[PDB]
Amino acid sequence: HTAHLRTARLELTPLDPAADARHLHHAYGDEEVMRWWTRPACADPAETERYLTSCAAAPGARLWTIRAPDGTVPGMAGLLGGTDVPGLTWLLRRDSWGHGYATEAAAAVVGHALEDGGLDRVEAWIEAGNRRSLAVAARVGLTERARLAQHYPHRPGPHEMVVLGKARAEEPLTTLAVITELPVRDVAATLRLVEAALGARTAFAIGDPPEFAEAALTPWSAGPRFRLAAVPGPGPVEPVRLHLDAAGTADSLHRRAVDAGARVDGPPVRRPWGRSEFVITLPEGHELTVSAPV
Amino acid sequence: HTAHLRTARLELTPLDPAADARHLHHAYGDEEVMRWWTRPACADPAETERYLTSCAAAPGARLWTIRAPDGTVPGMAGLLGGTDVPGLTWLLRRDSWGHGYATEAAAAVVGHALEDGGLDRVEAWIEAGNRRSLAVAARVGLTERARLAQHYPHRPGPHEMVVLGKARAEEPLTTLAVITELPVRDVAATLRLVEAALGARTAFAIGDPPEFAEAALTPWSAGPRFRLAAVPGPGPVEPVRLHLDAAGTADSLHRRAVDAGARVDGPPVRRPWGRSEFVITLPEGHELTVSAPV
Ligand SMILES: CC(C)(COP(=O)(O)OP(=O)(O)OC[C@H]1O[C@@H](n2cnc3c(N)ncnc32)[C@H](O)[C@@H]1OP(=O)(O)O)[C@@H](O)C(=O)NCCC(=O)NCCS
Repeated sequence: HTAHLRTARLELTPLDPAADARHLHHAYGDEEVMRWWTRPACADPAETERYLTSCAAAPGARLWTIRAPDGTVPGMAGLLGGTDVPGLTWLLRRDSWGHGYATEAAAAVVGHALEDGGLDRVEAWIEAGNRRSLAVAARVGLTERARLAQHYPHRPGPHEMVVLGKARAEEPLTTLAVITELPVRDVAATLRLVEAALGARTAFAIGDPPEFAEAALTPWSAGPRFRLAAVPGPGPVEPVRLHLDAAGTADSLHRRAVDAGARVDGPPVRRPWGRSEFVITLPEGHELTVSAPV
Repeated sequence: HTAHLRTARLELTPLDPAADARHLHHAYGDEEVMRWWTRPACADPAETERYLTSCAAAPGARLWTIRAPDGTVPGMAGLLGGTDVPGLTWLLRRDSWGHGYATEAAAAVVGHALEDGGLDRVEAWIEAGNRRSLAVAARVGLTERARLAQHYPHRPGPHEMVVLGKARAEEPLTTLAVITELPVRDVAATLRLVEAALGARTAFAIGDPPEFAEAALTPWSAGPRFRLAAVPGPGPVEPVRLHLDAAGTADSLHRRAVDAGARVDGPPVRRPWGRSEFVITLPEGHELTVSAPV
């Protein structure tokens, strides 16, 4: 990793923790600049230096330092290591905001990444409230692809992350969603359960009473959801297993399910892969496991 | 129906096809304005009148005509009927663009719809390319909630629809994904099939051959996917029913499945609800029905 990236007004030089740390500290040391970061602002240029090293260390991590015409070092931008599908970062010091640097830099990294960089696509996870970042990602050409929940140990609670992406390959055929059907005796009754326990809603319902319905797990369209189909009187129903990635605290999600009178596992159990989970079992046997960051 | 909306500079009067059609035809009859529309530009004011009447007829439809101070009718805006999740529209005549009318009207409709409209949320499905429309939705406070694929009869092929929405209040406990598990005999075998027929990819595996894996239906960190689990007992497995909302042409998706040697119930059959579908059956019974706009 020694690729030098040249833009209209910037020069991206391979990040060298040792010499750059001093400059990059007006960024990582700034609490206002680190508000959306995965960790608290570094206390001193030394801390910044070590962290920049672990970051640079990561497998496949190729970070660059940004140098402006005036000879300033606006900040850093590059690809994160340990993602499988190429990650993306950047951060500037306040004094260097609103100059279209981030967008110019990020664009250099992504264009390079897809160009003679050896990558078919790139990602960028940005928090929901990070307007600044989302805007840059948009300017660069990264479009939303999914959403996930995460939790930073320094933060009091979890948060939603936006997975934006861009590919040199415009995959034509692709799947937008997967709606799984659950055989149930009383669709209506189920719908009432699901709405209460999981905060779902009836996207639609055929039959009076319902014979086949769809429970939307979000108040929008084209979101997570599963269908319900009424089962033929007698005869057991082989359980269906669903994994629900939810937003919010497992405690709240659990409190809701219980208060909704649903058949729950027991309190959420902290799983090794860093996710708290608990299971909801429907009368028919079906098991809906609910997992959150915390 | 009634309701008259007043803004800073505009007056939104309940749409009256008969009276307004003449004016609104400067929009509906213009090919450049009608670019991103669900149907071609209207041939004449009469056609525009007819269309406006059906639109007005739609269940729950509440449209408004936009009148400017200078006594002109820049265009129209309002709420779409029979959409389940409150819909939204708007359009202006070419010579009325770039005046902030759309944003003003739209803002009024939304503002009215959430407070005094007795509605909880509102949506706006805009095409990826429609930059001007996306900007309006933005200025109004509509944020991306999803994406879907659609096809307009007059169009040669399908397109990507962005789903933006706004709520008087958001729900914390929401689900971001639903991963369903499929009991299979040979996880490795299934994965090879799925990868071929559904262009999937193994997000991860557990074993050699894996006894538990996850097939991501997209090349991104998050998104549509299901888990495979090696069935223990050497007995029969009750099939699971999965519905996949695909992007692209049904023909293509079909060709790919067949060429991947997958068990297809037959070519794509046009379903009444405007969706082309065919079914893929996994050796263990599981039926994955694939549906695309066309
Ligand atoms: C409906 C729509 C997209 C209007 O475009 P628009 O006129 O640019 O939207 P506005 O009416 O909010 O105009 C905003 C522009 O006018 C400017 N403007 C001028 N005077 C203004 C004022 N007093 N207040 C606010 N903005 C003003 C804005 O700054 C902005 O300039 P810019 O976008 O060029 O940088 C229009 O282009 C259209 O008819 N599109 C086709 C119909 C369609 O596809 N609809 C989608 C179905 S949901």
